[PDB]
Amino acid sequence: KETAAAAFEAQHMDSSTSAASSSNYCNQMMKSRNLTKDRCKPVNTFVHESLADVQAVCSQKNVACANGQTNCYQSYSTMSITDCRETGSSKYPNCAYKTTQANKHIIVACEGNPYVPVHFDASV
Ligand SMILES: O=c1ccn([C@@H]2O[C@H](CO)[C@@H](OP(=O)(O)O)[C@H]2O)c(=O)[nH]1
Repeated sequence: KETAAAAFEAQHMDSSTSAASSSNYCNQMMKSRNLTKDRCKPVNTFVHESLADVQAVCSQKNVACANGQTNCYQSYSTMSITDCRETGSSKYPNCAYKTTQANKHIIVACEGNPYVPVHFDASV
């Protein structure tokens, strides 16, 4: 019942911090955002930039999405991000993640009017 656009913001936006605090950042955020409520979501990326800068990517470099579609865009410059990936020992409901902070380019799929990001394809 929540729009695709709204769903992108809730899963991937984190403008409150400039970067991952500690090795426990992922464990905390995946819970806070309700991502481990019914199962352990396996993979998720959080972006530490302003909403305006992330939305502007839909006007940058056009590339192909992993599924063959052509509505994906790559950011001109690198951004501060945090990758979260579930560990091998992890079993619902005791969800655990590995936290990896870095500076990379992001790739998102865009749609609508206005044309904003609706999916997170990958980081480069
Ligand atoms: O680098 C990646 C790859 C996938 N995902 C996540 O994994 C899902 C696909 O399996 C993506 O769905 P969504 O685009 O609809 O949000 C995204 O949430 C990330 O967060 N980062």
